[PDB]
Amino acid sequence: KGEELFTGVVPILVELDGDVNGHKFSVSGEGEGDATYGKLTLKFISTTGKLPVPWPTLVTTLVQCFSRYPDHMKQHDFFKSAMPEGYVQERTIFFKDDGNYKTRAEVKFEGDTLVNRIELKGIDFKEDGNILGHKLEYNYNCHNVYIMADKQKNGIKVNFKIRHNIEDGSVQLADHYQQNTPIGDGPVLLPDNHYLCTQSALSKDPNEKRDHMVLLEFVTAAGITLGMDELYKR
Ligand SMILES: [Ca+2]
Repeated sequence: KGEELFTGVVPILVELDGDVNGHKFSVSGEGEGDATYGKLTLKFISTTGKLPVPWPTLVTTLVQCFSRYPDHMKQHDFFKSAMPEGYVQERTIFFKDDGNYKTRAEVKFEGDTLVNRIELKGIDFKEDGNILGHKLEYNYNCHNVYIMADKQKNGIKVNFKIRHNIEDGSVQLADHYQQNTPIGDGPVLLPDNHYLCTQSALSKDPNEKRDHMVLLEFVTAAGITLGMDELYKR
């Protein structure tokens, strides 16, 4: 029944409170999502100062309920099934040869708006590493987000790696260890193993004079085989 909430365009609000090596910051975001296309469009602004980490490192932290699940995979969409009461999404993110983020978020409907509220804490970053040295290019790659059921927690375990392009031509890897658990007592869908295929585009708004990020994302689920009846259907 949660998926019925996503048949059209849904407004989104994102609120992040962060602390990285003691640098405190907050981010606010707004836009909309259209799960029929797996599409998200959002604008984020840094409320206080220049963001103390590079914008691309926050993309994953800043609503996988907007992924497009093809028809034959609808029974494996945990994210929508938990709505409207929502889910808790927690991550540890390990930046290779650098620090880590730990995040806890609640994703739920607040009226007709899908809201992602996050607390982020980062530690052990190197003052002249790629993160605190702001050596990441302002762009974003395509990824595979691997999802498995976690029966003990009535939720999911999610693991993937992000590749951040570095201005010297190298790559900064960020390994993501994620878990999601429903907030409500209602039944959820616990999926077979599968993955999301992602693509994100980062851009800027010349009229926005605050430090900011404009994001366009498309995400489709995959990794569950079509049955022969579906493959050969007329
Ligand atoms: Ca910069």
